[PDB]
Amino acid sequence: NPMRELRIRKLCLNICVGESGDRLTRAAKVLEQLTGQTPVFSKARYTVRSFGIRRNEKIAVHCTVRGAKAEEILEKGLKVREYELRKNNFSDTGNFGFGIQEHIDLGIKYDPSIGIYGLDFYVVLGRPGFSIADKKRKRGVIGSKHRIGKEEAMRWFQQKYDGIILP
RNA sequence: GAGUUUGACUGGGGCGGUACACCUGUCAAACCGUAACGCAGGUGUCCUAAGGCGAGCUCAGGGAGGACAGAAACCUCCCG
Ligand SMILES: [Mg+2]
Ligand SMILES: [Mg+2]
Ligand SMILES: [Mg+2]
Repeated sequence: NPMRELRIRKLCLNICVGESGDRLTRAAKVLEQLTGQTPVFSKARYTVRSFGIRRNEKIAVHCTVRGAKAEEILEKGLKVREYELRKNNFSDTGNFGFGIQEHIDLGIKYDPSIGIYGLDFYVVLGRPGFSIADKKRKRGVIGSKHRIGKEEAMRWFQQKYDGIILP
């Protein structure tokens, strides 16, 4: 039945910078040029002396795309990765992700003002009906025979993009 | 030189301690109450919100994941 078709719920991009300041506000404009929307700064939960991060200090930026624009950014991300992901990239909960080492390959032209940054592409899959565990009125679990496994996630990647999955 | 004062509790007194005004657990023996210089601790503060109300949200931790990134940075899902 068509009520089991795997789809892209959201594409969550993450640029975790080591420190704040001008170095962080440059990465915010990178996600704005790619996702076309204002990013969200993530403050540090705790303080780490070795990492050089203080509590409640913005160190990262993240976005999330839902509609056809999420498939656009994923296609540009999978093109840089040559449409091949390792078998361990797929989580047992049905999701997967990969890392991009430089945003210049995604379609953003390099400029001397802002530096080069690496993103963190993570795709959250789902079936039509996965919203029952997120709504407030009459919330319910998804179900055993309806949640996506690791096998269906890898098979979906080998069919929509015909990607290669290395052992 | 004159007058007066130089606390109390206290296994004598002094020294020490404050059991001297208060709070929690226990002692305490299933109502309450109940002693010892019994036991283990706290108090002379702090807060324009850490008061009041409404709304949304869910925590600790763990599993699986995801460029740098690692036993600990951030993103995601699941259990909780
Ligand atoms: Mg006399
Ligand atoms: Mg006496
Ligand atoms: Mg009693």
